[PDB]
Amino acid sequence: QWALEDFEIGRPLGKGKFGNVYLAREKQSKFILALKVLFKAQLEKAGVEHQLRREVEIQSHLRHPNILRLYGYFHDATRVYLILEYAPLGTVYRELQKLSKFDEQRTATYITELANALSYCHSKRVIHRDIKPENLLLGSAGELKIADFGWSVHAPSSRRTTLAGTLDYLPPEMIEGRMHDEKVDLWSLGVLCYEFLVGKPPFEANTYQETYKRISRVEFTFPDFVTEGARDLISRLLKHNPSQRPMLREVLEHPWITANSSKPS
Ligand SMILES: Nc1ncnc2c1ncn2[C@@H]1O[C@H](COP(=O)(O)OP(=O)(O)O)[C@@H](O)[C@H]1O
Ligand SMILES: Nc1ccc(Oc2c(Cl)cccc2Cl)nc1
Ligand SMILES: [Mg+2]
Ligand SMILES: [Mg+2]
Repeated sequence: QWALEDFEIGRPLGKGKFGNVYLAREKQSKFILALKVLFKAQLEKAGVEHQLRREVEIQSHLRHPNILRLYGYFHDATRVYLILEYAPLGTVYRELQKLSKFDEQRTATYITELANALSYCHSKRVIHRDIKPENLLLGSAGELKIADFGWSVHAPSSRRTTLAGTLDYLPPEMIEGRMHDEKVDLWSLGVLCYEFLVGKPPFEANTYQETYKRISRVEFTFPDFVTEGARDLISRLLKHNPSQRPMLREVLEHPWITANSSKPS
């Protein structure tokens, strides 16, 4: 069906490990979208073909206002192309770099939108496993959309692929290579809530080896300006034992969230 000839390519939107993402326009309809380009030789070398297939299959069948759409894919003997919904306001990562920290109202609102999206995912027993600011995109009204389903799966699970980059958002059961489930995304939700209010993630460190130590021991502390409501929520999410982490309805109904979020559930 689709081929490269059907599109006019424009400015680079971002880079990922394999991904190289461009603004693009389809010729007949003038429809604006994003084209995520992957090199076959790099996919083969890294052995991550199965991850790419999962990304396409999982993300294409989901339909939620806070989840980025994937429309289709094609390929041409050097490259694979994913056709994505274009997010015009960029990444949460970029916004955090601009502002250093978010206020309580911005944070609670982002957390509500995240929890909504994740509730829809978990209702299909889909877990994302790579929630972090570079994978959260902003639509035209400034609303948050989860993206980058390359690491997503169905639960329960072990891990089959090597851990590539940052440990900063992963829970203990994941970094210790044990069995995991839905609750991994709740831990990441706690890391995010902290990073939004403080400007850095709670277990950050100079080396892999010590970051590992701080995560498995759950060693984090709060600066003075973090209020009591935020501390209560974050402390509940960042529990070593997964089963003690709250349900998503409990997050969406937490008093600090309901007091500060400017969106409903
Ligand atoms: N649909 C999109 N709209 C706008 N920018 C995007 C879009 N998709 C990706 N980007 C930009 O490109 C980056 C990498 O895309 P991503 O799908 O996360 O690739 P990877 O799997 O390599 O991490 C994102 O962090 C973002 O900066
Ligand atoms: N269903 C599906 C979705 C994506 C996909 O990517 C490719 C392609 Cl086109 C070629 C080689 C390897 C991979 Cl992983 N192949 C099938
Ligand atoms: Mg990414
Ligand atoms: Mg990826």
